[PDB]
Amino acid sequence: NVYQLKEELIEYAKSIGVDKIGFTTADTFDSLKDRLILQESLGYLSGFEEPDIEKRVTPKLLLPKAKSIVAIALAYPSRMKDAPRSTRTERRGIFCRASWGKDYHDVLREKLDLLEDFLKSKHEDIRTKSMVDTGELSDRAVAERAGIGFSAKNCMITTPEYGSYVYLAEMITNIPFEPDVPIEDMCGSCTKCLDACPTGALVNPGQLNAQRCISFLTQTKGFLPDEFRTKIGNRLYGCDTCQTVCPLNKGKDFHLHPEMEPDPEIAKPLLKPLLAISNREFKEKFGHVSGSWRGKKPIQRNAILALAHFKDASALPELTELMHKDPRPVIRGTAAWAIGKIGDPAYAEELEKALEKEKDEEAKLEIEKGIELLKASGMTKQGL
Ligand code: B12
Ligand code: SF4
Ligand code: SF4
Ligand SMILES: [Cl-]
Repeated sequence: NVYQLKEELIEYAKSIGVDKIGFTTADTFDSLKDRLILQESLGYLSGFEEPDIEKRVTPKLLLPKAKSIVAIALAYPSRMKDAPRSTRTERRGIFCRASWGKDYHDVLREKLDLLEDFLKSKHEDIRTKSMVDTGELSDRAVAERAGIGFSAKNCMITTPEYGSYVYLAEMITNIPFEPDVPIEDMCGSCTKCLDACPTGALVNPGQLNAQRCISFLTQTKGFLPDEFRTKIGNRLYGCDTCQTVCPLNKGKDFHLHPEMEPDPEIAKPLLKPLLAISNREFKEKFGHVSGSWRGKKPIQRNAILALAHFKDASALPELTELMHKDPRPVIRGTAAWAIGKIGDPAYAEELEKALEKEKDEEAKLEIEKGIELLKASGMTKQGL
């Protein structure tokens, strides 16, 4: 009965493209509660989490009289077909793998909606509540308890067949499905992810200081702290380094969902056209990927930082125009800093001139920083 329904649900899920499906109870996540409070205490959370901790750890609060949670995962591609080369004259930035193709929020919700209708169609007073990423639960906590994957040292839920390259989602129900068993930790004594993290944001095994994580930092709307400006590289959104160095992801490149295929021209886009992209064009080109959810400003800020990283002198005129003309202080200021960082002394005087016209105090500060960078590199070249 409930066993039959469970088997039928699994078969149906597989037929519509769910790559892994698991079951847990709707019991409280007691371990998670203590962890969330500790992470909060340490200042290690991002701010993208649901703020109400009781809601995050109590499925029965979210859906009254809940009895189970159905967890799903879909594998996403880890290699980009026909990836364009970034060259000296044509530098490109990169979106993380979780922002390739159609927004996973839409894809996984579409699958949950099907699973919900499957259950409701039985006409048995079944009630459900679904979420992907933007709901109250910890999707990883659910996935772990449901046997989808294990919690690895890089904080990823990691599956044996698909590695960590999976999107997660879940559906709370009032059906007393027999729960599954958590699976074995496979990390052993490996520390490759912790060693490779460019900022040391993985402060302990399975412990992220999100405030230092490049993935978080790419998504902030203000000025990027200077210490991270030389660590972001050419990343425009997200960071995949603690996954790509992982042995458990070796040879894991799954292309099972056509709409997830990256479009290289937006997944690995030319940086200079991003500096001058209209709101209309951004919405048309980028509007359906997950990495567009904060709008274009952080992407353009990151594009500026990437050009500074490449020391792309050919971008200097456009950065100079941005410094003067962009209505957003974060863009004007970051452009000024980048002009300094790129290191062409022919632009030092225009920085000095811009300083006296800029009225935003934070943008003014960034122009000062850019002037200082040029002074410092000028002195270094002269052995001073
Ligand atoms: C906030 C957020 C972030 C933050 C913080 C991430 C973090 N590690 O906490 C930032 C912006 C940095 C981020 C980055 C990324 N994220 Co994110 N993010 C979320 C979000 C919205 C909540 C995460 C959260 O609550 N974290 C709080 C921590 C404390 O808990 P948790 O990781 O959820 O749960 C684990 C810990 O509590 C741990 N734990 C519990 N008790 C204890 C005890 C001890 C001793 C220890 C050590 C650990 C421990 O076990 C839990 C289960 O694994 C979720 C969606 C959701 N609603 O859950 C997506 C989610 C975690 N993100 C996801 C993705 C894909 C990413 C990126 C890979 C994107 C990218 N390419 O840049 C990176 C990965 C960074 C990393 N190494 O973790 C996926 C991960 C899927 C998977 N297979 O694991 C999720 C589930 C979204 C989804 N539905 O697909 N993200
Ligand atoms: S996503 Fe990048 S910055 Fe964040 S923990 Fe992983 S490797 Fe470090
Ligand atoms: S790199 Fe090593 S320690 Fe890190 S998640 Fe992969 S197997 Fe675990
Ligand atoms: Cl039932």
